[PDB]
Amino acid sequence: REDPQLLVRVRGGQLRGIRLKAPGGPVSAFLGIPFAEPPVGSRRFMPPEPKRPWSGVLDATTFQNVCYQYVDTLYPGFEGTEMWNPNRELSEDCLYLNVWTPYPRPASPTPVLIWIYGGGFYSGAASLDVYDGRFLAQVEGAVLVSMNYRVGTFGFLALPGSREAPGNVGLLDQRLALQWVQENIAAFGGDPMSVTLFGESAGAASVGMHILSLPSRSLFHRAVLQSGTPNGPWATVSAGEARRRATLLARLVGCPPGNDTELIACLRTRPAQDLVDHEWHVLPQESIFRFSFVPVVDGDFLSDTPEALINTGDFQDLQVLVGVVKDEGSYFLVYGVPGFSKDNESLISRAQFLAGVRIGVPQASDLAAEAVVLHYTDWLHPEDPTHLRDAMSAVVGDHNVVCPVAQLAGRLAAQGARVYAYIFEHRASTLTWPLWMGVPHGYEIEFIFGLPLDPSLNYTTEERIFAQRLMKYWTNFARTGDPNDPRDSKSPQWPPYTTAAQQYVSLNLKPLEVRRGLRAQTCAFWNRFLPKLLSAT
Amino acid sequence: EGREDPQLLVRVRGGQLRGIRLKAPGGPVSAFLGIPFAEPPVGSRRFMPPEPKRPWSGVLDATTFQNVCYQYVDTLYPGFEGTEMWNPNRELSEDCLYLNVWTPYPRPASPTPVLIWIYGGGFYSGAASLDVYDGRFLAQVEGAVLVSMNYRVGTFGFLALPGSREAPGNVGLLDQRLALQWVQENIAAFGGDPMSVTLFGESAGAASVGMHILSLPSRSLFHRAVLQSGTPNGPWATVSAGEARRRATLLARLVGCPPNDTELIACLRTRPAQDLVDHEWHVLPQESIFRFSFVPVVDGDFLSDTPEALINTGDFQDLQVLVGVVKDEGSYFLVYGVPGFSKDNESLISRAQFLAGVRIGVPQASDLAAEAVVLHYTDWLHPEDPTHLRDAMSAVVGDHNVVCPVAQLAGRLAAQGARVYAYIFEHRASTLTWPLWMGVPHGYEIEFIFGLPLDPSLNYTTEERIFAQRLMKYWTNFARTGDPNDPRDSKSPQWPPYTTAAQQYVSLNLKPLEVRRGLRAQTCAFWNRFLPKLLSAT
Ligand SMILES: Nc1ccc2c(c1)c(-c1ccccc1)[n+](CCCCCc1cn(CCNc3c4c(nc5ccccc35)CCCC4)nn1)c1cc(N)ccc21
Ligand SMILES: Nc1ccc2c(c1)c(-c1ccccc1)[n+](CCCCCc1cn(CCNc3c4c(nc5ccccc35)CCCC4)nn1)c1cc(N)ccc21
Ligand SMILES: *[C@@H]1O[C@H](CO[C@@H]2O[C@@H](C)[C@@H](O)[C@@H](O)[C@@H]2O)[C@@H](O[C@@H]2O[C@H](CO)[C@@H](O)[C@H](O)[C@H]2NC(C)=O)[C@H](O)[C@H]1NC(C)=O
Ligand SMILES: *[C@@H]1O[C@H](CO[C@@H]2O[C@@H](C)[C@@H](O)[C@@H](O)[C@@H]2O)[C@@H](O)[C@H](O)[C@H]1NC(C)=O
Ligand SMILES: *[C@@H]1O[C@H](CO)[C@@H](O)[C@H](O)[C@H]1NC(C)=O
Ligand SMILES: *[C@@H]1O[C@H](CO)[C@@H](O)[C@H](O)[C@H]1NC(C)=O
Repeated sequence: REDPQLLVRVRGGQLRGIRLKAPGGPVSAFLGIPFAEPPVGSRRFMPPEPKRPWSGVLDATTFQNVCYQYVDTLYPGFEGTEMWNPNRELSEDCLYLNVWTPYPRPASPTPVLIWIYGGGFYSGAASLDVYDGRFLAQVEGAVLVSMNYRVGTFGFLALPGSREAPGNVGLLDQRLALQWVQENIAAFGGDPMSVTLFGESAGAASVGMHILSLPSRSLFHRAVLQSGTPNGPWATVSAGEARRRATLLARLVGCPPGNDTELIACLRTRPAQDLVDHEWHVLPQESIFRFSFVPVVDGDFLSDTPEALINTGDFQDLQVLVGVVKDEGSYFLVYGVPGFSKDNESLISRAQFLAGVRIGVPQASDLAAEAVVLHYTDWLHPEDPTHLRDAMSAVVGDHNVVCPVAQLAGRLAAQGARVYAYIFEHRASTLTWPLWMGVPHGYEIEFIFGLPLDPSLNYTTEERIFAQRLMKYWTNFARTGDPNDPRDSKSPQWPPYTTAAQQYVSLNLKPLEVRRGLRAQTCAFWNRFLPKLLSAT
Repeated sequence: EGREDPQLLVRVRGGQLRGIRLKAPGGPVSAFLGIPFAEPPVGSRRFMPPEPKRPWSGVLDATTFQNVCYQYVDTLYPGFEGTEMWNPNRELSEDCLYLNVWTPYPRPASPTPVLIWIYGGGFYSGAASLDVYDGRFLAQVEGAVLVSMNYRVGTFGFLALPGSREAPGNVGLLDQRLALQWVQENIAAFGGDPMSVTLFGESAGAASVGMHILSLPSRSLFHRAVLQSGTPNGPWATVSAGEARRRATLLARLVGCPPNDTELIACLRTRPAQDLVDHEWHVLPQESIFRFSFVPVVDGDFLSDTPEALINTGDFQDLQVLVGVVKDEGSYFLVYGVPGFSKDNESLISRAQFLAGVRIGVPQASDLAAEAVVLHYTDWLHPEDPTHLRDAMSAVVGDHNVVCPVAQLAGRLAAQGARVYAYIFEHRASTLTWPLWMGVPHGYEIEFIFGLPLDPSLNYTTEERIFAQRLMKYWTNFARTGDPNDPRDSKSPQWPPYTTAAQQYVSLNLKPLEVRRGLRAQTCAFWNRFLPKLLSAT
């Protein structure tokens, strides 16, 4: 006997899902659905091709392979690093998606939530414990979709203008999963006419790039950008910079033994790990929060720079939820700034702070880095190691996340979008990173996905109530484009972010608190002053 | 003699003097007003260093104030007390090198600490005869010997053709140095202690005090110093030899003198004093506020290097300094040249009027530097709010010109061995006629330090009279000991020395002393550390 709730016919054929246990009851999971032809051999660096139909019933009960990527070995065996690392076999044959739906399958078309993972476009997988759609599906009755997209050289190595390596193919893999949803989600009880994209870090940048690319705009209705944006210093590169890095890596892998075709063909003959081995050696400077192969401003997927597109685009019929964590740049420091460690309090000297600023803002001139140091120094306690340590974290998170987010929020708002902004300030009771790291980058995700609801994970009762609140904000947003509950009449209400009032809310254990101005003075420094300083260079 | 008051007859190196017995609220004071300290700097002596006054015969009458040095008379708000109080109160003349002395009546039996006042007025104006500089209260109430002198201002005191013999520049500073030498020689005749001389001044007067700190020949003439809302460093207190040469040459052209220096200077000497005054303001390089045409020059003589170089490298080990600012240093300057500003309206300005004003307020700033200023002083929550824009314009002028040069000075002096005490004067006189938006303007602490509230006829409050008394004690305890704290009083909040480590200063208001940390620390790091690096690279 077969469970009819576990049998779905999609355009490509039949699938068999698995009944999964969530705290409050069962869910139907369809894991490892292929959405594209495996991008192997001659297909490496090429745009994805739709998956060909299959015979019989395809087993969709387990997560599929994780896209070929670099594996972090900074703190081996440490939960804090390991949780972000591949949890399935690495393979170039990784173009699969996952679907979680209520059990039984909803009777009416249900709003769809599509998750796009982060990991600096060099890493990530939709199989990670913190991306588990189980809770959202069970508790909120949502149809949750997550896909794997190619990362690193495989997803973003580009020789701009070539046919064989046009770049942005990882973004195309995501666009193909979005098309798959339009064509097949109704078979799972999902509403193709109510699709919300959500992502964190590189995932949030990806969401933004789908907002700014016209062929993606017909595939979703609302968007959520958690601690990431399409604009900013790390999310994109120029055609020139991508060409430079691709040519250098090819040179590094003894490739060619000339023409775009010749070079790409020889890169295709190379074992996956050979490309990963040299991936990090193509960065122009010693840096942090910089990734070798990221989306390219090609004049195709991205018709112009995200900055140009956000300044001139029409976002009238768009709803966006944007926000940041309390300590965006804290973890980045243990990956390359001398004096920083997870194992000590990381109390730094002034000299170490100045050195760290050159690493944190690698594009900055001597004058620009001096402007940064002078702005982030506490002139009452300018040598205080704690202030210097926290100022170093603030430099990295403001430059890379907070102020690009502030910039996106403002431009979207001014150009017709309905924007809701937040600051996530709750540190998980379960967190293993030091106290000095505060609420690091990515540690709100487990709360949005509702992991505290699993009693085995040992979160507090308040954290379980808080996770439930977040799941409601996110799904009310997916449902209506407003994170506020239409039933709840004693709130306080989450107001839209506007250029005039600059209103955002604090997300913590306490009830919603409304704040105005997202690091307004400091972001005027990054967004208004620093460009004028580098434009007169 | 024989029938005169024997307490009013004193001999100085120059000859005999007759003073006057004045009434102070608490009792009488001796006053010796209009004592000549130099040969009248007229004719061929115009632009020349002062010469010591030759001895006179008979009893020189020292019962009235003497002539005010030739200067521009402010006609912005005619008949208005707010402007008029700063204006000459005696006849204008180039024969103005006179000093005043106030002592207790009867004269002290033992050597008394001396306080020497140096007036402000952007080195273009001022007089030691102004009501707010009245030494009678300090003399009566604190038993102090108070001296104030006239020094040449404008072209007469500071027009220089650097390197020339006929117009070397800084002669107004030399007039001040000559009055300090006069005190060393003659103050003991009035009961004053030449071995305990404290200089005090406000605005250009405070800058003058600082220049005496930085000029070795003045250092032997005083022991302690008070710099109220002014410093030798900063954008307005000095000019380069090049800039002074440019302005003197242009002024000569504007009055009919065609440029060799001897010929030029000789011609300038043939010109009516009023003709120079009528063209004084036309030599400024840009439309500006808080900029004065003829100020001290970096000559490599009086000033061996720039005040900035001198404060960064000097040894101040055996020096005690009292420094401070008022709450609204730049507020009044805006009604003298920033469009949208008036004493008669609330001065609520637009963003465009703020951007325009920043260019007038920071005239030496490039487009990028002016942009850095605007971005720093804008409230990005309410960037178009007229009240914030108005107050930000005042803060730009006050911080650039006073607060941050003062902060720079306090830090450098402290790091280089000086004993520094810093303050913020936040009390607005109940009697003030300037609008409320101006807050505590530049120079409105003076009347409190001099103890004018003690005169009941001036209609100050009882709290203001108690407050004036507190200030007079801080200042005179500082003059006496180099510490503004009373050794008799105990908590009685202590005024701590300002240090690089703790950056401690006090609030001077009607409430008891409150200790604060950092003098506009973030903002002054912008002006003192960042902006120079922006103009050194662009
Ligand atoms: N082997 C080798 C050789 C040379 C270099 C490098 C590696 C690396 C490097 C890249 C990744 C991990 C470790 C090291 N960097 C890059 C260093 C910058 C930091 C990159 C980085 C590393 N990670 C970790 C990813 N995992 C996490 C993720 C998230 N949160 C987290 C919170 C805590 C800890 C880890 C988290 C949320 C989003 C998902 C990823 N995120 N960004 C270089 C920079 C140069 N200029 C030169 C040479 C190298
Ligand atoms: N006739 C004419 C022609 C051309 C110009 C000017 C005048 C003037 C000008 C100077 C003084 C008064 C009125 C106008 N400036 C303005 C520059 C300086 C004005 C700033 C100033 C004015 N005052 C008044 C002096 N008295 C005061 C003093 C103090 N506080 C005060 C508080 C309120 C009112 C007056 C105060 C502190 C102590 C000393 C003097 N002190 N500083 C120009 C700037 C240009 N760029 C170009 C041309 C001119
Ligand atoms: C904080 O730690 C860093 C890293 O040191 C490592 O982690 C420590 C907790 C401990 O296990 C050390 O032995 C490890 O080396 C310190 O910086 C390094 O210090 C070592 C000497 O101990 C030196 O050889 C390395 O070059 C340094 N590396 C870097 C990146 O700076 C740092 O000094 C520690 N800070 C404090 C406040 O103690
Ligand atoms: C304030 O005043 C400025 C100067 O205008 C003059 O003074 C005012 C008080 C009137 O008497 C007027 O007739 C004079 O011309 C103006 O430039 C400025 O715009 C005014 N600001 C406001 C907010 O009213
Ligand atoms: C939760 O706590 C219990 C009891 O201490 C422990 O046995 C269990 O392993 C913990 N679970 C996790 C996920 O750490
Ligand atoms: C003091 O007050 C009286 C009474 O109102 C008034 O006539 C006099 O002119 C005032 N004097 C001053 C200096 O304000």
